[PDB]
Amino acid sequence: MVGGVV
Amino acid sequence: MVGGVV
Amino acid sequence: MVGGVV
Amino acid sequence: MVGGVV
Amino acid sequence: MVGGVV
Amino acid sequence: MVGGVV
Amino acid sequence: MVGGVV
Amino acid sequence: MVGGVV
Repeated sequence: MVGGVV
Repeated sequence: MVGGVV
Repeated sequence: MVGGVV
Repeated sequence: MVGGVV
Repeated sequence: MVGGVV
Repeated sequence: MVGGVV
Repeated sequence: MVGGVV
Repeated sequence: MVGGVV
């Protein structure tokens, strides 16, 4: 489970 | 960039 | 949002 | 197994 | 096993 | 926020 | 950059 | 379990 913002 | 993996 | 069940 | 991304 | 990211 | 149970 | 891993 | 902001 991975979530991100760049 | 926005993203998610379950 | 990211969610999971196993 | 149940999962989601929103 | 249950998990989340918000 | 990040949370999990195992 | 913002991110989380469960 | 890891969460961060840069």
